[PDB]
Amino acid sequence: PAQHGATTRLIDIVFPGDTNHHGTLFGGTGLALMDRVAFIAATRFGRTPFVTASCERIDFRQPARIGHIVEFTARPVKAGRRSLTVEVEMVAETIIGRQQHTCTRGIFHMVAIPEGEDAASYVLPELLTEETPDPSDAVTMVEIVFPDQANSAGRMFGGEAIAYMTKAAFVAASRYCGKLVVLASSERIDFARAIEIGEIVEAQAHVERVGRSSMSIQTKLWSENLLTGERHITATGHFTMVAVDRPATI
Amino acid sequence: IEKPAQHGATTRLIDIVFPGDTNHHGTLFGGTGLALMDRVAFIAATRFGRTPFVTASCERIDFRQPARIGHIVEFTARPVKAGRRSLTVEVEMVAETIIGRQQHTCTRGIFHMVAIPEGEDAASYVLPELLTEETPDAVTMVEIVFPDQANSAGRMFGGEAIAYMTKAAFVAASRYCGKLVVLASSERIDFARAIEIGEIVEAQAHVERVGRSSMSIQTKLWSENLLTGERHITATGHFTMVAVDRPATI
Amino acid sequence: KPAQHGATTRLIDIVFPGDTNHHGTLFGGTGLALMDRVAFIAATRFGRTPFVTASCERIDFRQPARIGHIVEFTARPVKAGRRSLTVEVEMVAETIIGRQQHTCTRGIFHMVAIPEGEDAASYVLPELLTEETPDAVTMVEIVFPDQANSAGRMFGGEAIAYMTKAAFVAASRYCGKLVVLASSERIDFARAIEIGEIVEAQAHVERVGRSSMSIQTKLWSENLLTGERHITATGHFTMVAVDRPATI
Ligand code: NA
Repeated sequence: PAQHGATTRLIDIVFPGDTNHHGTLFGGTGLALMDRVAFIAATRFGRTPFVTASCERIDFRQPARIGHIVEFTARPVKAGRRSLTVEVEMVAETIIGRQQHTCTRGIFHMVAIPEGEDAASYVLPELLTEETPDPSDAVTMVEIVFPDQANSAGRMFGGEAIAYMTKAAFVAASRYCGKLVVLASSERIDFARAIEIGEIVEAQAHVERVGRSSMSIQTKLWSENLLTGERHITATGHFTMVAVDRPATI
Repeated sequence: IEKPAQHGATTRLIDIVFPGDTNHHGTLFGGTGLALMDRVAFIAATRFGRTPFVTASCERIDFRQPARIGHIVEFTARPVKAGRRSLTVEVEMVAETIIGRQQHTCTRGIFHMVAIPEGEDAASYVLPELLTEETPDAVTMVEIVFPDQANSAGRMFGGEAIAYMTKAAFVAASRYCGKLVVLASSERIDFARAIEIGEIVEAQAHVERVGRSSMSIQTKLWSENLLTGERHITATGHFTMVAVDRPATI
Repeated sequence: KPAQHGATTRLIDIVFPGDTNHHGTLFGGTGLALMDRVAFIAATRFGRTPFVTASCERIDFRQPARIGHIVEFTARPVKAGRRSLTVEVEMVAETIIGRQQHTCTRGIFHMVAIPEGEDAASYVLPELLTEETPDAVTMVEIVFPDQANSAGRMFGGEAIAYMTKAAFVAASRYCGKLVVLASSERIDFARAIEIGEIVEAQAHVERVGRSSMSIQTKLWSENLLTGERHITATGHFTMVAVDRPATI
């Protein structure tokens, strides 16, 4: 059956004064991340392996050497038998002030390479229009599970799942206050199942309460099997974040 | 019939955050710091019960961010309680300044590992009994071998093993003089066996001799199979490190 | 096995101005690791078989000033037994601004072949012949697990990023200044690159504006054990010289 075009978001932080990350992210790494979220989008859509057949021309603007939360969004925009066109936007917002500094657009042509006994007959589903989704104040972000983050049993270290949750807590906090934030504490976190190597994590993070200088952020962590689509809630965490100038008023 | 009881050993994992590295600083005193706390817990657990472990849960943790200078950060883990399958591991994260060796932070975390045994005699697996260690009176760090450090034959690149020895050399030298140090030369290093992906490396580094500005450090590298416990000495190296302000009096 | 000429393999890494972590590791343990990695590549290309590092001769290091550097790691085989390969590695650091050579560390690596297969116990390394000295940047890197998907294929994004790195190297060497990416053209991929392979980038300056340069990059894959190469992609990147834009 036909499928609606979902938006997939992948978020990376460049900290103030990190010239290496800055220089690579507004550079080749920036490119790599655009392709990664393209890849994820495609795979979620067709539930089959994909490669990047081609990448359309891209214009880059380098912002000022400040710090940024950088969001990569992907949407499938056209779909053949095996060619998927994916549109990717790269938006950088200052950590301090939340000013949009870049807005690069790329177009990726993914191609499905199906495996299995019935692969001679794989097609992509009819693409239909993405529904305008009633906005959340909640950050929803994905990332792939990398071999370095997994043990030899193929399982993501929970510490590495925790760190992703914290990343999401940093994003939501910082977006809320318009300032740099720092982790002050994290509550008990229980894991319902272990996360596997062939999966994406999805973190959802939003501000629960606001003190004078701190917030409390809830994060929910899901895993999703790329090829099958199987999702499970994995963990819920609560982090306390403090706004900084030295602590500041939120 | 009955696994013999085991003394709770302390496992140490050490990471350097260099002066002015705002990205590492911001992640380490943050989510990455979490992830490392988990990793050293995971090693400790695995050494104890010689079986696969997962993280079932993580108790609340409080964090304090030190000044943006440079730090040697040590993550120690002890098992503190042991059921049939539950292992409680206590982790301490301590950051000392590279310049001056002043303790700036001291966060404690409690990790609840659970064994997931594999094999025919899986259903019958019990954890050993835990005795307390005897608190004893030269640096000793472990780290896991990551896929990115290994070739397609599953063997760690010797270069990567050398780097780890150098990291240990830096830790010892720097602790000794209380200043930042740099590598000046390394001596012939011969490798007795190749290190494999499912193993941890263990470095032991201490100061051999002290010049006016310089210092010699011997490092010994071991590998240890996480599940079996098989250890072998792998390499011995000698690095010269120089104290720096530009060269300084050690 | 017929005799083989000793090729030079080059691996390049950039340390940006002000990156004290990379600086502190690269002029240190990481530098070491890279010298070994390129040695390993050279060996594997020569003998087309698995290799380990049996030993590493003494190395002297000099720390340059905390500025930024393009760092080049070159490896040549220099002696070849039945199973022992001696590889010579040079680590040269040039300033990004000004292109001054600041370091020049030499290392000697003893690789040993560990052949696999049916006629394994009978494997000898092919004979070593000296290459003629050759008359544009070529660089190789291994494809790491983290750059590949669960099907064993390098992400095309990761391929692109390598090409961009090569573009940066060529541009920056050309103008003697720091450069930044301004745009990339359409890039088409001929085949997917696999985990057990190296990528090889060739990059050179095509045309020069006042502040811009356009760089062509060609990407190849090579199977380490078989030697099978294929052209993978060709890209065109525009780079801009910087002080804020500057005169090339
Ligand atoms: Na990695």
